[PDB]
Amino acid sequence: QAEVLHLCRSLEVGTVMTLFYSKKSQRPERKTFQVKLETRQITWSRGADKIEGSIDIREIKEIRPGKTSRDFDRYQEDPAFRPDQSHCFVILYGMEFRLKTLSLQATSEDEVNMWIKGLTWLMEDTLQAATPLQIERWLRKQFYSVDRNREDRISAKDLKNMLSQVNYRVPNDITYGQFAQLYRSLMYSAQKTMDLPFLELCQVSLSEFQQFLLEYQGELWAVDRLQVQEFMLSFLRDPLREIEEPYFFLDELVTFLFSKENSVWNSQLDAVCPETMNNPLSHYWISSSHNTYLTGDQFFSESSLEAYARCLRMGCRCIELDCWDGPDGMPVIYHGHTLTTKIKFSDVLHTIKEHAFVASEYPVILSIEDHCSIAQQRNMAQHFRKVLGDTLLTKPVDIAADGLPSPNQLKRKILIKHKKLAEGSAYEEVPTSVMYSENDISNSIKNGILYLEDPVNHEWYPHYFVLTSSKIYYSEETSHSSEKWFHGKLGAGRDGRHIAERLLTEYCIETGAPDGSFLVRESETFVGDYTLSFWRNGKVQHCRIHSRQDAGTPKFFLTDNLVFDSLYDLITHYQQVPLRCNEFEMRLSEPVPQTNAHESKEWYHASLTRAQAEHMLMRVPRDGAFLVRKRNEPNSYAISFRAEGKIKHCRVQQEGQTVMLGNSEFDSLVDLISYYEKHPLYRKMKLRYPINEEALEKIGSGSTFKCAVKALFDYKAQREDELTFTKSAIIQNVEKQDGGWWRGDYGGKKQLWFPSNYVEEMINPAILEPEREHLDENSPLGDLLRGVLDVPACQIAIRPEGKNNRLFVFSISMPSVAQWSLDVAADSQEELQDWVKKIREVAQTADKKIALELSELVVYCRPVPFDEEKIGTERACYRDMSSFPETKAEKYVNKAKGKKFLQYNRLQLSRIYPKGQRLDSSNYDPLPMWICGSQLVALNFQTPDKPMQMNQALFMAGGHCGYVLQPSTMRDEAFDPFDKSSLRGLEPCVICIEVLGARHLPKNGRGIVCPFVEIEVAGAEYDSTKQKTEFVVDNGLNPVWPAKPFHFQISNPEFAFLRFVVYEEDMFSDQNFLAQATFPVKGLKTGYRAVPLKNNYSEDLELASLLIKIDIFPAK
Repeated sequence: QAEVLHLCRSLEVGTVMTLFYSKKSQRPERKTFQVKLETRQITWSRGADKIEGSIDIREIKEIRPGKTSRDFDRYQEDPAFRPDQSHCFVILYGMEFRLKTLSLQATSEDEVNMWIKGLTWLMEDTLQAATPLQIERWLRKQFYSVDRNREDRISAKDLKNMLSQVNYRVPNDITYGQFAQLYRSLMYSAQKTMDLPFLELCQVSLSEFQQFLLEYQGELWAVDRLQVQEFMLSFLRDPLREIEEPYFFLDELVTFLFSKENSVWNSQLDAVCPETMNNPLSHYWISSSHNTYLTGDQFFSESSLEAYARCLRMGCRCIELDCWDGPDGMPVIYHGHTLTTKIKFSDVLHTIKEHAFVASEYPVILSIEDHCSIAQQRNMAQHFRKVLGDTLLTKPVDIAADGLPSPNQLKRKILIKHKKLAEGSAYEEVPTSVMYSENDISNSIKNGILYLEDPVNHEWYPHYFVLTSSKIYYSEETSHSSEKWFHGKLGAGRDGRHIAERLLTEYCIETGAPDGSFLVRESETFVGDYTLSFWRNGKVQHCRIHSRQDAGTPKFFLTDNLVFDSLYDLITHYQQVPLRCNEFEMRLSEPVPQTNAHESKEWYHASLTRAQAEHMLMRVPRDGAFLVRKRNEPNSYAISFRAEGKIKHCRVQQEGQTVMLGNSEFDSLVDLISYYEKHPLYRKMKLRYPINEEALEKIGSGSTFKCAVKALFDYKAQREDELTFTKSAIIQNVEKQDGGWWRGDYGGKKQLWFPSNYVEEMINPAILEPEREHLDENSPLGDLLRGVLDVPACQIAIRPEGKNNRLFVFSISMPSVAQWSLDVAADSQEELQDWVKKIREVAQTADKKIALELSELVVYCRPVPFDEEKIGTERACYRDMSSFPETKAEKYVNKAKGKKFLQYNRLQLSRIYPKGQRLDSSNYDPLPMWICGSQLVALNFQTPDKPMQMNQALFMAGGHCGYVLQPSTMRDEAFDPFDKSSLRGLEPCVICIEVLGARHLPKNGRGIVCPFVEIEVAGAEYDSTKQKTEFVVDNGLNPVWPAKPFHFQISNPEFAFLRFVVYEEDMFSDQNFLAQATFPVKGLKTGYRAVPLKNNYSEDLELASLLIKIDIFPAK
């Protein structure tokens, strides 16, 4: 303790260290770093006084000594930026799979050691701070993000804009102390509705609270008043009011109801139970990762050492290595036949050794998919033995055993899963006869990234292409005049003067602007000069700013006043010292902002009906085409856009200085549209193509290969190199150039020139969207599939001169569809020749040695071909294992075969992994595999979908040690996941839940969420069901919900999960994930329980929680 109070102050003051930037463009610079300790943040900026970056300490995952980060590795050949590893350390922090990294370099060794021990103590202390102190640091954090820290107070409009940033909409000056009391009074006021039968500020005593924990919460220990007293003081952590008998204010009780100290999840179950770790390994569910090296999708994402660290530190116990021959005798790890980056086998092994047992004592299994040559396999084996040492399992635990060893017997051991040689042989036995080629990226002629021209904006975008022996699958696309005070020309006469006075008047009255607030415009009367307007005593004042180009140098001046070299210098001067105009003395104060910059934008039409907008946008064959139209009522607009081949509209309202869309508020139409070019507005669609007349006239015209054009007029050749033709003639093989002249073939003459405005280009059908209602759902691209080409019906030609700034282009055409063609670009000449050659070959078709040194390391986890007939017999070997891609496993976890699979899994390991078509790294449902006793159910840990949320829920029992004992009831001969009658007299469970409110729900975009909660039980099919509440309007900070009691009945509570998902109902009646919590049903507490909420990666959201009334029968 005393050491910690001395250590915090040290880092409070801070240090200077150079910072290696994750962005590729940026190069290392120095800043200065400190810990606020009242917000528990790390801050840094330029010099000793500013703020330029921040890190929440509650988000820190790992503080890592050394220079091991990709930020450091970017400059590791640059002699200027090759530091010494002792001088460095890395903070890995965040709430997604890919952590953020602060990669810092301090000179002394002991600055690093102090920071590591400092941040480490704070890291733990912040994570376990009791809820009032966490709420305290949150309020501090919101306050220090506005005009506070300078005048110590904040505006009532700066307070409005802050509450909307934390999901609260006020229907219509203060310091931090009044700010906190405001928040406290607001949360209690908003949710005083809740049924809460056990219930201004009133006081509840030590007696009252103890009575609560016993009659309503089932906390039997609370018959001891002293424990209840130590509980309340453990909540408040107020040193004051501790000598006196503890109490809760009435709003303090409601905050306790929402807090993690009141979680429905019994934290006693976060501990490992060693008593349950004595069955054979086959009896356990084992946390398992698929292609662990990958950070994103299966085709182009980066392989990272950090993913092994992250997965291991999430409690995963089975990880995967795809090993290929590497450049220097040492294997690289990457996903074969794809563009995922390569990492080295030695760096992977040191990462595994480093992090294997940080999160758990229990054994790690390395599943190795091996394509290496024998020699490099041999270096693998030598490296395993040398680096892992006695960590490596290298001989059986028990040579007389008839079952796998227990997790306890394998603690701190790492096991190797690899093909094992037949004893005395040099090939592995391969009794696997599946020439059903899977049709994935593993079994294809060529895979790669190629570029397709957008027909609306004519940019090139990347797409995943896969050529099989019959088809090509291509995917969806992958991965002074600027001055606020210068309003330019507002009109030609009195209208311009009236426009300035309206802008200035409205801005001043609406915002309570100060005197001196001003704008500048081009003079309506004195050509070349400007007029200045500023507010003084509720009246507008106008002043001429003269402009003279005598002596060839710009001279600007107000009448009878000083001379300046630019408009900007004049305005900047008079913002500091007063001007004298209309005989007043005034200083120039606030620039009035322009509210009408949308008027000159491509996407804006002052006069457009809804039908006209639909007609324009239906001509754009891509989603995300859009415009804004003014409407017939004042202060009213609409956005019109294309999504899924349909047209949508939504109203935009101007209210003074802001604009409103749904409940999302913006400064202006321009800032609105600018926001939805960067963030999605409908589903995943951003606004991409602004439609006006010019954009419509330019759609599709990228055609280059045997293009026909229709003659609009008769043309008689005025020269010998010129084409003669009649109106409506079809001119073929047209070479298109700018300058108004094209080349083409007509009436016997070849490649003769004609005026390009005398013809229209024939539509290229390839520019239209492919009909996706009958696309193969299981092509090698999975759900990323956009279009299929039937290769023998195509032909391909290189265009040597390239196209449109792409140098390497070929053209896919179909002889039997005139005018159809795709220009397809590659990144290199070699990549171009390889595609053309392999595609043409496909068109003209109408039709494993293993190194002993490595085989020796496979003790258990020995892959064999799956032998269904060996199950239940003396032939079955507990050391052998088999593997099932998702679709094969689906054939053994159904009503017919599931019991057989359960019998296999009691003795032997089975591994499940996703189907290769899931190129998007999505995940299959793990529960059907688990409920038949499969142990190694490999999911993509990088993907934040429901299967990974179930995985982390399941392994939450045991604190993510990664091994959960399967319940004995389902290692019974009788158990049948598709027949609840085999459960015999296993007692069921009835859960009744009322969702009372929520606090601190996260935002999804700029608006205010309208949240509902879906409550789900997941388990056997006979137990799985969903229910949901209504949604409430415009409140994510403290909503409450109508009375709507839910009932669930669970015949098998030993395999059942309770799941809460908070969704928003958005402005389009779409449902969007906001937060979730999933729990095994066995560890549920009853009464009025908080549901602490997590994000889609299962990482704890700050303060976000539900309050529920949950009652479970039969009573404990």
